[PDB]
This record gives sequence, structure tokens and C-alpha cells, in this order.
Amino acid sequence: VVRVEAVGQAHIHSSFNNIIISLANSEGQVISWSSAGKMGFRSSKKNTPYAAQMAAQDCAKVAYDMGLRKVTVYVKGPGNGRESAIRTIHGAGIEVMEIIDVTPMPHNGCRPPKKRR
RNA sequence: CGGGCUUGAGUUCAGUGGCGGCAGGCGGAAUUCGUGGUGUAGCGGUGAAAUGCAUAGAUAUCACGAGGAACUCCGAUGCG
Repeated sequence: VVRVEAVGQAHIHSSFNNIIISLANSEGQVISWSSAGKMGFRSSKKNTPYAAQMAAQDCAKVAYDMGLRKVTVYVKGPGNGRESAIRTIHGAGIEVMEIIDVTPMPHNGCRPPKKRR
């Protein structure tokens, strides 16, 4: 039981190891999602623009045939491929409205986990 | 030993300044846990992997709730 009428929000959660693209309606209810690991890029190449393009194309094709036409992009986390995903969901029928970087930064919060040697 | 002086020293008055100390209040970002909604094939991690968590419903996303800790930019100087 979902209902996405005309416009929605795309969420990209990237990191140094993987990228997850998830499209949702105005109430943040996900209708489709994809990732490099889902596409089958289990390697160091999970953080590749090609993998991001493949995942974004799959997600956009899966979600376009549901009434989704316009989307607003939110991006969290670093990593190559966010631009590729944005371009792919822009060119796969879905029209982008704005690009918003919601990457969370701390105002000196909790302690980071040590340092690798 | 006795007397004198104002430069040392101290007291007063004024100006200016500070992450200087102790104590009480208040705040936002982030993180963790629980509850509910959407959704399903993976997430996480490495030089590469596995252990680990997941169809008895994870990662992701939205809302409600709870608690602890530290204070981005200013910001390299200043105080003791």
C-alpha cells in the first residue's frame, strides 16, 4: 500500500565502500532502491561511477512506471559516483528539481574510532 | 643605634583587557537505543576476504520517544 502521485525525493547514501540510491514519495516512503552490491559489483569497484550509473538506471527504470515524474535529490556521505547517479536519474525520465547536500557534519560530537596503522 | 628623602616596594583612584577560577541555568548539530510507517536482497568491512548483522523482515527512509557525551565555523591569538 503505497501512493506516489507526481513528485518525490531521491536519497543517495554514499561512503568510501558503497552507494545506495533510494527513491521515495513526499512522505519518505521508499518505492524503489538499488545499490552497487545489488547490481553485483562486489569488489573495490563498488565506489565507481559506472556502478553508480548502473544502480541509478535500474532504480529509475523500476520507479518511473509508478507515477513518479519529478524528484528532489538529497546526498549524504562522500564517494565517487554521486554525480553519475544524479545524471542517470536526471536522464532516465525523472526530472530533477534541486540538488541538496544533506551530508551530516558534527559540531564536535562523539569520538571517532581510532586511527589505522 | 637615632633621624631624613622618594627613585625600589606596597596601598588608593582612574582606564582598559582576558578559553583566569568556582557555582547555577539554557542550547543546536552529530551518535546510540526503543516504537510505528514504506520497502526487499543485501548491508558492513578489507590489499583481498572472512567473522558479524539480515525473509521470525536488515541496510536505506520518515515520524514519535528516551538517554549519555563533546562543543564545527570564529580559531592563530590570549590568560594562568
